[PDB]
Amino acid sequence: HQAIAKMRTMIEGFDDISHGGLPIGRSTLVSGTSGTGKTLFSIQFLYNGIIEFDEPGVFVTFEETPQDIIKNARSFGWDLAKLVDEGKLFILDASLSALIERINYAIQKYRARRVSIDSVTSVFQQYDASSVVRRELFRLVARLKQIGATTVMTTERIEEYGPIARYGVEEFVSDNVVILRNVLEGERRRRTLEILKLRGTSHMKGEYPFTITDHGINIFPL
Amino acid sequence: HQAIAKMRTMIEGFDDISHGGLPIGRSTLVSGTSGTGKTLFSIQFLYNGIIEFDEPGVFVTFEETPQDIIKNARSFGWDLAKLVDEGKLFILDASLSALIERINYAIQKYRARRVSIDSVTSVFQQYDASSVVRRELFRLVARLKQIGATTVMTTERIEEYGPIARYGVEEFVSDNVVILRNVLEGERRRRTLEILKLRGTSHMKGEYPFTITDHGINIFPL
Amino acid sequence: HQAIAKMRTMIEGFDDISHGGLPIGRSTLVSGTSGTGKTLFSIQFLYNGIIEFDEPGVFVTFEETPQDIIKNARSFGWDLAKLVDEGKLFILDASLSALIERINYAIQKYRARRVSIDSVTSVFQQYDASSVVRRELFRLVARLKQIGATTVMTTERIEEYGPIARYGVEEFVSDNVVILRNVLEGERRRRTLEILKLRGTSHMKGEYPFTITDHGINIFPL
Amino acid sequence: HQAIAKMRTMIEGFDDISHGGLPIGRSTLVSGTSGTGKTLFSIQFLYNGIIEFDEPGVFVTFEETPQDIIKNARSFGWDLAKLVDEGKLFILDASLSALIERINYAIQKYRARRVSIDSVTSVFQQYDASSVVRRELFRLVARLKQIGATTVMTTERIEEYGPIARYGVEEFVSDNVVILRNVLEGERRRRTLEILKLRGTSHMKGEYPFTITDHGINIFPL
Amino acid sequence: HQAIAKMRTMIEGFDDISHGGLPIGRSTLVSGTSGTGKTLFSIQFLYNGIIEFDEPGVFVTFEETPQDIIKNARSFGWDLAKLVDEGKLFILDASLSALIERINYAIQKYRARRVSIDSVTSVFQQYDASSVVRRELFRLVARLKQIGATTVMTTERIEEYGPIARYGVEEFVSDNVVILRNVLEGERRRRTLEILKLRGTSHMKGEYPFTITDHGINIFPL
Amino acid sequence: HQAIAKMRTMIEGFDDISHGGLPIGRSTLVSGTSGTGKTLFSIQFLYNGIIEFDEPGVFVTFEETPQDIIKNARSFGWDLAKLVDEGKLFILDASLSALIERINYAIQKYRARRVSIDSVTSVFQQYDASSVVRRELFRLVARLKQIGATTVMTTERIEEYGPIARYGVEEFVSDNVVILRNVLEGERRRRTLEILKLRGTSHMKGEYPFTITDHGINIFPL
Ligand SMILES: Nc1ncnc2c1ncn2[C@@H]1O[C@H](COP(=O)(O)OP(=O)(O)OP(=O)(O)O)[C@@H](O)[C@H]1O
Ligand SMILES: Nc1ncnc2c1ncn2[C@@H]1O[C@H](COP(=O)(O)OP(=O)(O)OP(=O)(O)O)[C@@H](O)[C@H]1O
Ligand SMILES: Nc1ncnc2c1ncn2[C@@H]1O[C@H](COP(=O)(O)OP(=O)(O)OP(=O)(O)O)[C@@H](O)[C@H]1O
Ligand SMILES: Nc1ncnc2c1ncn2[C@@H]1O[C@H](COP(=O)(O)OP(=O)(O)OP(=O)(O)O)[C@@H](O)[C@H]1O
Ligand SMILES: Nc1ncnc2c1ncn2[C@@H]1O[C@H](COP(=O)(O)OP(=O)(O)OP(=O)(O)O)[C@@H](O)[C@H]1O
Ligand SMILES: Nc1ncnc2c1ncn2[C@@H]1O[C@H](COP(=O)(O)OP(=O)(O)OP(=O)(O)O)[C@@H](O)[C@H]1O
Ligand SMILES: [Mg+2]
Ligand SMILES: [Mg+2]
Ligand SMILES: [Mg+2]
Ligand SMILES: [Mg+2]
Ligand SMILES: [Mg+2]
Ligand SMILES: [Mg+2]
Repeated sequence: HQAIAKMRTMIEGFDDISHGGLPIGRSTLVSGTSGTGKTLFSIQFLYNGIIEFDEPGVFVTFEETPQDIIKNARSFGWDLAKLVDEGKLFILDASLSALIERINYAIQKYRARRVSIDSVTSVFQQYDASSVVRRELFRLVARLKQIGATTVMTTERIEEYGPIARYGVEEFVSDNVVILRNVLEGERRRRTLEILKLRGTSHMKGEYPFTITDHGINIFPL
Repeated sequence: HQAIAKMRTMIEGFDDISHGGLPIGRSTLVSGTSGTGKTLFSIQFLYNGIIEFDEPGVFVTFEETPQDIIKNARSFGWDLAKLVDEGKLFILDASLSALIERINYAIQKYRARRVSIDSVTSVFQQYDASSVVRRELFRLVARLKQIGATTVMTTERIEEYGPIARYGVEEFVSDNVVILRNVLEGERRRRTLEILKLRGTSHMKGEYPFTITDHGINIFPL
Repeated sequence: HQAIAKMRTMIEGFDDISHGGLPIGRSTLVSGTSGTGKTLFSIQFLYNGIIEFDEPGVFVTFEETPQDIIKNARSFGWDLAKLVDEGKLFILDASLSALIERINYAIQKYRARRVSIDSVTSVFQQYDASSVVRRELFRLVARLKQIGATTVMTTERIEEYGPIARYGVEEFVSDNVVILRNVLEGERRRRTLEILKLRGTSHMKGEYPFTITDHGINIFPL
Repeated sequence: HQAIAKMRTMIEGFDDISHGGLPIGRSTLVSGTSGTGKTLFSIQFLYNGIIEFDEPGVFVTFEETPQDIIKNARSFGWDLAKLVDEGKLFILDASLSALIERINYAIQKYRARRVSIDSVTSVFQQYDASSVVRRELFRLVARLKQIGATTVMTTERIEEYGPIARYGVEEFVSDNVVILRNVLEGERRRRTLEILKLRGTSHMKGEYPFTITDHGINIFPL
Repeated sequence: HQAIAKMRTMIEGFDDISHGGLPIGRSTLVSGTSGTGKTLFSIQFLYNGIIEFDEPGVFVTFEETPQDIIKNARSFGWDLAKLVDEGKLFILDASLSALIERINYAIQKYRARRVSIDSVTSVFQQYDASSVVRRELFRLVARLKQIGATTVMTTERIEEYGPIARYGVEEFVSDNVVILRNVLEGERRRRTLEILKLRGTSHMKGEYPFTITDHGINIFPL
Repeated sequence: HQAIAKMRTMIEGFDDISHGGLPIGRSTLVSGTSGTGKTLFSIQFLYNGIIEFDEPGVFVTFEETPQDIIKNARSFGWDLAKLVDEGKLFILDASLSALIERINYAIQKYRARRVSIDSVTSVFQQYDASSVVRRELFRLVARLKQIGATTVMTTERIEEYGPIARYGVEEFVSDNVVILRNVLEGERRRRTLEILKLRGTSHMKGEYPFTITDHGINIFPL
């Protein structure tokens, strides 16, 4: 009566609203506007995995250099430089088949099953039509599932209440969709987290407030 | 005073609001946003048919592999692998004339009159103009009606309250239209099912709540 | 002080709100979203004419086969097969000059003055620009007026409260415009009928509810 | 302190809200959706002029034949056929320089200073860019002013509360702009008339109700 | 603590809300929909300057002939023909480098430092991209500032509450922006004047009502 | 637990809501509509730096000449001419690699670590696609970070509540985003300042009123 296994992301409150955490072997799409916490979410997923379960991670980035990410993480107190030196964490700088080959090579070398992709929207900006975007996204998700590494891919969206992704096709390809919203009402911004869908497993429905503190993302499972 | 015959879908509450179930020999278009339950609807239609009436089914999929669908079904407790091995269910992996020929060949081989199409939107993404989309959709619906197999085709739409399909032409070709809506109000999502039209037979008018539980879709015929 | 003659459509309540029925020799444009009753309106116009005034009719269809229309009509109790066999009704299957020639040939052969066109939108989908759409629509309307047969042409529109037709030019060519709206409010759908204009004769202003029952369209002239 | 002369249109109530009627020698743009009364306005202007001041008129039409206009006018009791036979009224059927030459020739032949243009939007549909539309409209208005005949040109607009014309450039070329609106509120339509501007003379500001009765347009100058 | 000099426009109430009038040597962009008073504003600026300070002016027009402008001005009681004959006012008929050369030649010949441009939108209609529009507008503004003549350039906008100009780039090039709005509420139109910005000097913030009377524009500095 | 250093902008109240001021070595994007205070913000940043910390600055401008900026600054009482003569301030007139080379040359020559860019939107207007805009913006930001000079780049946006930049990609490239809004409500304009994000450091959330007085921008840290 159950055939889905989940690995805990160890993010405070996210496992409660995801009913066990992120499913193992499936690629999640985390979408939100600028300043919501996509990069922080993808960094904290890998960092918590490495700290708790001793499971290494690979963080592929396109819009940032590794040093900037390390400084932003040390802002929270996470010494990612020590993890990179010890080999428990890998950071890949690519700034599509070659990217998948490099990710697979890193996964095999570091014996890591956890992947975070900071910006696939920047990669898809090169392509023109949304059909090609869907094809490339499906190819990447299929390769990630074949490898067997749980992946958190973050994409950018324009409007707080509108299409889940700018192209509008990301929501219909990824197995799991998580949405971060920075809603501006009454001249004040509020952060909300929503689990749009989880193919093959139950999850909470609605939006729940969360705060980006000095220790990382903290979701309130009200 | 009546010349329309209907086969029960055995979905809890859907037959009550459809006034006898899905008409026999006509192709339905089930449209909704991501995470509403189109794939689950198409899977449950075939599974309930096979279990109750011993009527085999063919499930043609484009955006997923058969193994993923089997795992997602086993999440509900449906052992689709046993049905596939016994021959009471067929799953087709195509990832347009060749597709119709393959569907007809499967129908003839398995002596099955029930077809589910998980994503024709992905197929239509290749075409550019909406006129070509209408032509291909009409060709597929005509072939399905000529074969005589009741079909449930699922398409993707962007906005909860907007065009029935992304191209806007699907609603005017399919004989029957069913709409699943995932409405986000008050930072909470609500699932609703609507029967937009049934060419040649009566149906309930409006939208009715439904829930995706661990046993499948359950519609409340209030 | 009057130079306009009208033939009664015999639709329950439509003659009351049209102040005498559809004008003779002019082509009406019946526009509405999917599931509103355009095809049923065009079928009932011809059927009521044949039954009451013994005036034969021609029903030209593009998106459907004659057999499907006959079955949908028999759902209401209308034995259109008997009328077709007796010659009192003709059904034309075209699935633009050749179409007009065929319609004129059918009109001359069957001595019928009543024409219904189920989908000119599908024909206009081939053309690209709205100017060509306007030119073709004007040509068809002029030919219909020259023939002298009262015509009911049905077109498709996307939004309940928006452009009268998808191209936006149909309203400015046809002499008479009738609008069927399927308004979704409070998670319930309501059917309304409106007479946008009647060139050269008075009509009621506003929208009136109507219901599609088992006997056909029934408008309430409140 | 005044250098503008006005000719009364004799339309009931329009002269009161226009403060003396339509200015002499300037071309008006009457814009409204379908079924508002543009064609009736242009016909009644010429008919009232001919009846009262014995000043002949020229009515150039593109979307209709003269016979249809004559029948629609006789619906109100206006025997335009007698006026055409007597030479007090001319009707031109053109279905851009040649059009202006023909209008000037008719004006010279019939010694008439009053012109109505039923559809310049249909003519402008041939052109692609709005700059060409503006150029052609300015050329026509300049030619009409050089001839010295008061002109009422009617154009089509899509939305009740939106751009004054479909192209959006008509309002900035014509000296005078009149807007007819058919507002649908509470499932009921209401007719309103507005004078957007009169270059060089004062006018009432706002919108006033008007009714199309069996005698013609009747505006209430509240 | 101050390095900006202003010349009074002598328009009733505009100097109060502009805190000293239009800055000397800078080009203003006056934007509004049709019928708001852009042409009247540009005419009254020059006329008041000539009458009060004996400072001649140049009025360059594109959408109108000089005679029409003279008649519209005489509607208010302004005998612009006498001023043109005396040489205290020049009217230029151009219906982009040649235009600037002609304006400079007129400025040098008539020893005038005041320029009004009635329609640069019509000139920019020839260009396709908004980048070229920005380049040409910047070139014209730079030439006007180099000449040293205070200029009032009027542009056309479509929506009452939307982009300041149709192209959306005029607001970011001109040093000073004034907006005239004709707001339609409650079936009544209200005229409002706003000073969007004044580069290098203070101004009132908000919108103030104004009326176009028989003596010209009159702003209420509430 | 902290690896981010900040240099105070000395703007009244901005350091309080930014929690220490602008981060050192990162490029900020200040976005707002016309008349909000982007140019004044970029000028005041450099001027306050030079006055307080004796840290020279470079102001690169595209839409204005240096003399106009000097006059607008002297409107506030800032004698930028004296600073330019003394060498404590440099103003660059460029009216993309050559621009970066010139900025680096100025930085090296004047031993200044502070840069303000008045209009990169005008530069990006030359490019067509938003992908090229993103690439050029990322290149410029990377070069600025490599140089090590704190930069304030100002971009233009159309709608008060809409995309952060006109292209919609600026918000996802710059490390820090500040938004100035000129909200028109009740026929009155209100100025608000918001810090959308600060990569790697905390900041206040919401919008706070600010006023452009005769001494410069003054933000109220309520
Ligand atoms: N130490 C911290 N304390 C609090 N908030 C922090 C801290 N460090 C970073 N942030 C938050 O990080 C946010 C922006 O950084 P983040 O990495 O989340 O960006 P993002 O949403 O992924 O951006 P993008 O869309 O450009 O990829 C800011 O809103 C800020 O509040
Ligand atoms: N065992 C389960 N219990 C409850 N809900 C489940 C279960 N398995 C799946 N779901 C539901 O399935 C939904 C998504 O899966 P589903 O197959 O319905 O997608 P879909 O709407 O067809 O997607 P797409 O638009 O990508 O084709 C989630 O919202 C989740 O709630
Ligand atoms: N026997 C019946 N009793 C009640 N309603 C019926 C019956 N037969 C058909 N209908 C109605 O017919 C509607 C759809 O069929 P119809 O022929 O009116 O479509 P349509 O609006 O012309 O479609 P399209 O836009 O695709 O041309 C349904 O909403 C259904 O309620
Ligand atoms: N005798 C009449 N009594 C009342 N109303 C009439 C009469 N004759 C015509 N009408 C009115 O004429 C209107 C449509 O005809 P009209 O000539 O005004 O069209 P229009 O607005 O110019 O159309 P288009 O946009 O297609 O050019 C209808 O709304 C109808 O009410
Ligand atoms: N003597 C007058 N008394 C009152 N109002 C007048 C008078 N003369 C002209 N007007 C006003 O002039 C307005 C239109 O003329 P105006 O020159 O202001 O047009 P505009 O806004 O510049 O037009 P466009 O956008 O076509 O350039 C009308 O709304 C009218 O009220
Ligand atoms: N001395 C001053 N006192 C008050 N406000 C001033 C003063 N000088 C300039 N301003 C303000 O400057 C604003 C416009 O100048 P500013 O340099 O801020 O433009 P901006 O927003 O950068 O423009 P753009 O979008 O064209 O680049 C006006 O709204 C005005 O109120
Ligand atoms: Mg980020
Ligand atoms: Mg699915
Ligand atoms: Mg139909
Ligand atoms: Mg008309
Ligand atoms: Mg004007
Ligand atoms: Mg500025």
